[PDB]
Amino acid sequence: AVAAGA
Repeated sequence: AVAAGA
Protein backbone atom coordinates (compact mmCIF):
# COMPACT_ATOMS: atom_id res chain seq x y z
CA ALA A 1 0.00 0.00 0.00
CA VAL A 2 1.44 3.36 -1.07
CA ALA A 3 -0.28 6.72 -0.65
CA ALA A 4 0.92 10.23 -1.32
CA GLY A 5 -0.73 13.60 -1.00
CA ALA A 6 -3.45 14.98 1.22
